[PDB]
Amino acid sequence: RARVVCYFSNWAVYRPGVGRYGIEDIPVDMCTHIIYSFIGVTEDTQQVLIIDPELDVDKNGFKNFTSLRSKHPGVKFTVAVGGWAEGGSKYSKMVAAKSTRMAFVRSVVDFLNKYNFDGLDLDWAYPGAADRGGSFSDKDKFLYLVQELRRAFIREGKGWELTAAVPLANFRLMEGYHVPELCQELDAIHVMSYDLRGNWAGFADVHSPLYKRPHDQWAYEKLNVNDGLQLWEDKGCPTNKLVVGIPFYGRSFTLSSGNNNYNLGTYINKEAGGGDPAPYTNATGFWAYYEICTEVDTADSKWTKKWDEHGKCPYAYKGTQWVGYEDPRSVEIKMNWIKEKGYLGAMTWAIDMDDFQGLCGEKNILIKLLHKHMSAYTVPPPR
Ligand SMILES: CC(=O)N[C@@H]1[C@@H](O)[C@H](O[C@@H]2O[C@H](CO)[C@@H](O)[C@H](O)[C@H]2NC(C)=O)[C@@H](CO)O[C@H]1O
Ligand SMILES: *[C@@H]1O[C@H](CO)[C@@H](O)[C@H](O)[C@H]1NC(C)=O
Ligand SMILES: *[C@@H]1O[C@H](CO)[C@@H](O)[C@H](O)[C@H]1NC(C)=O
Repeated sequence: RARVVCYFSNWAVYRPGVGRYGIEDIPVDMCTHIIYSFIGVTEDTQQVLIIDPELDVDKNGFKNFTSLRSKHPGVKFTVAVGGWAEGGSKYSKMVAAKSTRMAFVRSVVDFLNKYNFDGLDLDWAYPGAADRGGSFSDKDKFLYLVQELRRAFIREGKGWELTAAVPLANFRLMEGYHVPELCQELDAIHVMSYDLRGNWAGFADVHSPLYKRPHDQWAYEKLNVNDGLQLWEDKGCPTNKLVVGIPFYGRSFTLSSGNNNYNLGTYINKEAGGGDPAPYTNATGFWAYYEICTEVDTADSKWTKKWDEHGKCPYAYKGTQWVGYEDPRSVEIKMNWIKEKGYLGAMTWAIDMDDFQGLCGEKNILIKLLHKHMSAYTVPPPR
């Protein structure tokens, strides 16, 4: 009854060489819930925005994805609306009035019917966030959107699920999330327990520490997976609605000039924007798990690998490059911790960044860990 929630990135198909990851690459049997990311919302009409129509519609992306249920009928296939790149202003605008929300709700219902999805994952980052085009009113109005979507899903009579991806920082919760009301309307809360540290913070650190470290101060004090999930509980979310996010990627940094200190919290060249891009994801500031393991785990690697004893995460560095991530050791620790706490399951961002090619050894090694622990686990009643 535990969940293994797999976010699937529709843009991963454009990665060159062995990075190429399409619908056919999804290890469907390792997941209980798979989420096609992303669709968006239009600025002008508050309707569903199809972001890559040539892929999603013309090449039958949406339907290829949902058709996987023929061979795997136990698995739920949903779609996610939003994501970071979509921005927050169009969503704040969409929820501002009852009329615009109902327009979106209708559009959503038509879309889900048309492409045979099992429901919707909400990925607005974030209601109430001034840095994301949000405002104070978003908190009530996001709740209204959620209530209105749930009611529409009920009226359709197909048992569609409604879920949401959420942050764990307290200030974000206060600004955007009516926790008890949201958790009762949603089938699951996909907690984004990653990107907790990164170039934007001005220092090198792992981005999904499980527990507090000594250098964690002020806003960062409780910004860890354990305390963050505890925060969701304290604000009124039942343990059996909480799904814990696991990143299949690392956050990278370029260290400051002449800096020979590689410890957690060391100063960085923030203007660099992060570590140098890797060959497949091609982005400053992060590496896919498979880009990390092919560099760090080879026999003749010049990388130095270390372990965060409190956060329970690996980090590795070479020259000016520093990357914090998750490996099988750290993932295993989180799986056991999930079961100990009694949470609903594990989520990954994102399945397309696992070592699906087995470049480093075993294919799909990280998702195999999630599946192994969750499939043998019974979620206890709410605490
Ligand atoms: C709701 C939310 O904040 N979703 C986050 C993701 O958007 C984000 O992944 C990022 O998605 C972008 C598209 O919206 C991509 O442009 C970007 O490359 C991608 N970044 C990574 C590292 O995959 C992830 C991770 O930052 O957090 C999600 O929960
Ligand atoms: C969908 O499946 C068809 C038939 O195998 C394939 O030709 C097409 O490329 C697939 N589309 C996507 C987006 O994966
Ligand atoms: C890779 O990303 C960089 C950003 O630094 C961009 O300039 C370049 O066009 C990208 N290359 C490919 C082949 O995607």
